[PDB]
Amino acid sequence: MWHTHSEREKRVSNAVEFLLDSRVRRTPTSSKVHFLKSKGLSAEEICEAFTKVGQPKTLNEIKRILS
Ligand SMILES: O=C(O)c1cccc2ccsc12
Repeated sequence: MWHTHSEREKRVSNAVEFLLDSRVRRTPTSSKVHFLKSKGLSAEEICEAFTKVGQPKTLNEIKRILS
């Protein structure tokens, strides 16, 4: 029993709040991407979150930060 979809959108929703934090917004992209990876988001979920806050990032640029 996985509940794959619910845990995915919980991670993204928490990520959106994080990325909207007024202090977090003024930190570099690499710092935010590493933070979200440490909370269990995949690169694809990190990409979804950046689009949802209106600062879209490419999948490759996220993967390149994390590789
Ligand atoms: O899913 C990730 O977080 C991820 C991160 C970095 C590289 C690659 C390549 C395939 S997935 C992935």
